[PDB]
Parts: sequence; structure tokens; C-alpha cells
Amino acid sequence: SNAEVIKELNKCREENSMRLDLSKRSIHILPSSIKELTQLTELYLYSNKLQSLPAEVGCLVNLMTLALSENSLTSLPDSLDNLKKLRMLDLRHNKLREIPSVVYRLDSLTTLYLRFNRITTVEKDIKNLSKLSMLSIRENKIKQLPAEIGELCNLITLDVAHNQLEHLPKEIGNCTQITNLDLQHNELLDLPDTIGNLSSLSRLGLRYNRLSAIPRSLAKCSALEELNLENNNISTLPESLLSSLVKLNSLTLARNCFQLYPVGGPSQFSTIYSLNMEHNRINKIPFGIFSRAKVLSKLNMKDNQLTSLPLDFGTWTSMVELNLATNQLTKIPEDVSGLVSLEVLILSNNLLKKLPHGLGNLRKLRELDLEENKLESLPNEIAYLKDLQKLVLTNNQLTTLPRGIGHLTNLTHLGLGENLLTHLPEEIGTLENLEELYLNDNPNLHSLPFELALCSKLSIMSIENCPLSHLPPQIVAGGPSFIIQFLKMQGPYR
Repeated sequence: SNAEVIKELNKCREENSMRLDLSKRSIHILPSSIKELTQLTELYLYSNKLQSLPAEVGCLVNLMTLALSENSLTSLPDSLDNLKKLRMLDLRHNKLREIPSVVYRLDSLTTLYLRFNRITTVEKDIKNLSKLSMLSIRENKIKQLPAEIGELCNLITLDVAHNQLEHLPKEIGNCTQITNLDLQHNELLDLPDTIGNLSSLSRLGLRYNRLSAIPRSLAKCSALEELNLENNNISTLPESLLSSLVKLNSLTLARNCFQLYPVGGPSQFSTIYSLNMEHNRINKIPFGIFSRAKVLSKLNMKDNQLTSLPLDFGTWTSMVELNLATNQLTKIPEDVSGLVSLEVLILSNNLLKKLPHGLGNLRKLRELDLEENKLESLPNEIAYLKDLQKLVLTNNQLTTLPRGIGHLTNLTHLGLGENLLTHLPEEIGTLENLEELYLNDNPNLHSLPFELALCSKLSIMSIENCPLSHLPPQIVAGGPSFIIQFLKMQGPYR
């Protein structure tokens, strides 16, 4: 209420306090009496209901911090001109349709936050704020930046994510101290060649734009720690780019137009831990490209145009997670046995009819996803996958399972739905750790084995669209809990 605000105002002037916190008090109008509190250096008014800041705030000539986020402001009074020491101005989450003209006159500012307003224009007069080291105008409606952005030579962070930019002014290259430049979720058709002038750049946000190419000069930004180009129109990378990014920890080329790996050979991948290339049109992985990729442990090639794997596929000994889903692979080579560090292998939605015996040598394999292939059998050597917890075989052409399936000590999840299974093996009962067993949509599955009752942790079982005609018809009407209870009691394992 007005009273508790006046009390805090009186308390502030009675302590001669240099900070005033009136945040989160549902204030609609701030009393004029605040003008008397001229000793304030910090004023916090965020998360209130302010539709205007009173002109009297201009009397607080010693303010260095004015925090106004999460109000309903549409402007600021010209009296803020008097705030000749203000360093930080927090205006995010208001209702600004422009930067208020007085803000362009607050040349002491080093930090200006304007996230999530409705601003359409950054006027040429932005040049007046040459002390700015942090400028965030993310989540507005800005279509263009003026060339005058280049007179902000002290910028360290510039965040213009979620705007409508089609280009960047070449004068951005005068902002030589920028380490964090976020342009993601704009409409950028290109980047200026001067981007390479930003030699201290370590974070560069470019995902979700309309880019067709990356400037060769980006290779001068050798402090980049990630390069995420997801969702653009890129199909190549410029000469020697990736090998020049000596601190690159990850690379994302997902959702682009690549048909081949970027040119430059194995040296472009010697520093990254992960490589994400999903949703392109890549038709081949070059022989030898990972020969220098000593720390690369995660490779995502999902949704490409692979019809085979390179002859040195088994040399990828440091790979831990490998996603090859939604390609056109018809076989996995025997040399898969070389991938002794592999823990996750996703092969969903390919054209696989059989699996190699070498698959059984994947001793660390924890998750194997073969959903939506054409598999007519499993090799006996799957029995040696003692670390396997999740085996997804949904939607294939399996008729029987190898008896060795019961040797999968650690298996918890077995997806067998949408197959041609005529029966489960009795060895299913040695799967002591099985929890989820999906059998739905197996139209030739007319019985279940007694030894399924031996699976003590079995808590999820689906049998929809399974005839199960050898069991009592009233039991299958009772659902899985009834079927498993029947197998226990009438079975000889109790």
C-alpha cells in the first residue's frame, strides 16, 4: 500500500541508506517524495506495476543503478538527464516501443538491458553511449542496426537475439573487445567480412538465421569455444575455418544443406567433444576424418543420406554416443567390433536386415535402438552385451529371438512391438533385471512362456493386438497383470 511504501521511504532517509529496494510490491504509482532521497546510489523498482517513472527520479543525481525490469513503462522522463553518474539501467520486460530519447543522453552508461520490449529502431544517437560494455536488446523488433554501432568501441557483450536483422553493419568490426555476440533467431542473410576483426570473440550466436555462407575471416576468431550454425542455408565452410578454431569444444551443423563434410580433412576435428550434423543431406563420411579426433565422443548424423559407412568405421575407438538414425544403411560392417568405448548406438529408421556378429564385442554398450528397420533375426553374439540396459527392436520383421537373449544380465527395457514373433524364448526368464517388455502388435504371438514369471521386476508389459489364443481368453481380457499372474500360479516356478 501507499503507507508501507512511505514507511520504507521514511526508513531509507532515516538510515541515510544508499540503497532503496521497492521491488515486488505491486506499486502502480511511486510517490514524488522519493526526490528527497538524494543520497541514493542504487534504486530497485523491478517487478511492480509502474506505468511511468515520476519526473522526480531526476533529483536522485547520485544514482549509479536504476533497476526497472518487469514494469509497464512506455517512456522515461527527460529529467533523467540529471543522472550524470548512472552506470546501469535495467529496462527489460517493459512496454517500450522505442528507446526513450533521454536514454540516448545518458552517456555515463556502461550497462543497458532492454530484453523483451517492442523496440523497432536503434537510432544513430546510440553512438553517444560510448561507455557501454553490455548492451542487450534481445527479443525486440529491430530490423537494422545503424553504422554508429561501430562507435561503441567498449562493447564486451552485444545481445540482439530474437530480432528481425537481415544484415549486420560492417562497422561492427570496430567493436574489437566483444567476446559475446548473440545474433541467434534473426533473419540474417549474411555476415560482414569485418567479423574477423572480433579477435576476442568466444561466443557467437548464429543459429536460426537465413545464412548461406560463413566469412572466411571468422577463422581469425580463434577464441571461439562453440560454433552452432543450426537452422540456416549453409552447405560448406570456408577454407581452414575449423582447424583455426583451436579452442572449439563443439560443432553444430544441424538443419542445414550440407551434402558432404566440410573440406579440410582430419585437422578440423582435433579439438571438439561433440559433432552434430543431423538433418542435412550428407551422402558420405570421408575415410580418415576422425583420425585426429582424440576427444570427439558424440557424433550425431541422424537424418542424412548415408548408404554405407567408411572402411575405417572400426577405428572410431573414442566414440561413446553415435546416432545414425534416419539414413539408408543396409548393413553394419563386422568392424563395428572396434567400437569398444561405445555406450549409445542409435540406428532407428534405416534398412537393416541383419546385424553382424561383431556387434557382440561392444562391451560398454548400454543403449541399442534399432526401431523401424527390416530385421529378420538377431545374431547369437548379442548375448555378450552384458552392459546393455535398453534394447529397442520396435517395428521390424523378427520371428524368433536367439536363446542367448537371456544372457543380457543388465537388460531393463526390451521393445519388441510391431514384429512377427511366433514366441518368446524360455530364456527370457534369466533376464533378472527386466522392467519393461513391449509385445504389442505381434499378430502371430499366440502364447507366452511360463518362465516370464521369473522376471521379478517386470512392471510394464504391453500386449495390445496380440492374439494370445493359447492362453485362457478371459485371462487376456484381464490385461497384462492378469496374464503374468496366471503364468506365475499355473507355472512350476513358485
